[PDB]
Amino acid sequence: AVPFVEDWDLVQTLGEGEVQLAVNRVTEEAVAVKIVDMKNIKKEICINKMLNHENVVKFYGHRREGNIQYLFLEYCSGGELFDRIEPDIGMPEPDAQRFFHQLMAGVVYLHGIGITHRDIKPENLLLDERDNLKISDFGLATVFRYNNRERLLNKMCGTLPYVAPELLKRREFHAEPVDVWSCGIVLTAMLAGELPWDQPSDSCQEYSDWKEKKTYLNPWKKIDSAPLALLHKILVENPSARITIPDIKKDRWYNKPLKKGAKRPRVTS
Ligand SMILES: NCCCc1cc2c(-c3cccc(O)c3)c[nH]c(=O)c2c2cc(-c3cn[nH]c3)ccc12
Repeated sequence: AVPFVEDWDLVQTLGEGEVQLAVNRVTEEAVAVKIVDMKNIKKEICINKMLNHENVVKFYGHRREGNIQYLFLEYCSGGELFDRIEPDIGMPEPDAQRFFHQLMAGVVYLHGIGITHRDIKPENLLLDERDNLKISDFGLATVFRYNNRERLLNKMCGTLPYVAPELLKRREFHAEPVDVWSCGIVLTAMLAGELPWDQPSDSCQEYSDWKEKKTYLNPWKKIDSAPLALLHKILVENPSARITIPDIKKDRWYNKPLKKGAKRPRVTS
């Protein structure tokens, strides 16, 4: 129709190791472009095409163009949740709770369509212009439920400080409790500004201390009673005993009023 509308200028590197910010030549609309020097990606695309939720990074499409693939996704101008966490401090409890509510909404959605993310951590949780959290990076994601039949997972996948202990100790495991566990580690990080262990193994002193309930120690001592009681229910070694999302939604801290709305209208007299 209108000429030039399909043209995008790549104006800035968002992340690399690449993701570029693309701006439409005509409309100035912004999108994030992931550029892969194809020489998993097909899985990330196939999974993204299935996704449509306010707390999940929107997928717009892809272009093959030889061997270099282009993935067009929602631009999230607030950046990574990771950058909102102050080292050794965390963030205000009300903000952590709101981000945690949004994270649970995104995860409930994914699990509802039979998808597990498998790599939930603050680097993969993006923020839009209004600080709305959006789960990103579906490169390690997989279908754990198909035709109403659950498939148990067995592949080692994720990021050590965030992985559930059963992934290190058992040959097979249910997908859902693994994502619940990593959300508990993200919550800990938001409230203490530190990760509690390098990995959840008995050989790891910090992990043993947690299982012994030594909450007078570091990251736990910085966390208030209410959210700490929720963490005691999420970071449970046995995944069959671990709290499920429907029960997280019933938790006292989860439902505690703490945070005011965005705030915008203000004039007196
Ligand atoms: N783990 C983060 C990696 C880097 C990364 C990926 C993405 C993807 C995106 C695109 C394709 C695949 C994918 O996994 C994520 C989609 N949308 C983004 O906005 C975005 C992004 C935005 C910022 C930023 C810094 N200031 N303001 C925004 C920084 C790093 C980013």
